[PDB]
Amino acid sequence: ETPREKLKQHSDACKAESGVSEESLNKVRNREEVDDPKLKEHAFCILKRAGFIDASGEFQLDHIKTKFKENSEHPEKVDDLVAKCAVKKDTPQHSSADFFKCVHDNRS
Repeated sequence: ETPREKLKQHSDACKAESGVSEESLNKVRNREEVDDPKLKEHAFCILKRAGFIDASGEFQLDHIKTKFKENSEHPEKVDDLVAKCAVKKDTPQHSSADFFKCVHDNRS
């Protein structure tokens, strides 16, 4: 009668292709360079569940800005970072990674 992580939960099929296994994501912490597919792929799986972008490819900064605002201790650059980092690309899963990347290595 123990709750198994498998079966339930989401991203069940996101682990198939997006099998980054938190490998490439780790390298993101370091300001060097990263270009992994599973990274951008997996991220898109979270963007949808997060309630940011819709399955029909549609950015929603009105919700992103709010989320990035609360719990941050530095509300002021998010607004610009959102619109600036929310570059509408040819695909949603693409721009998705940009949202979970641009607002991290904003030093250089």
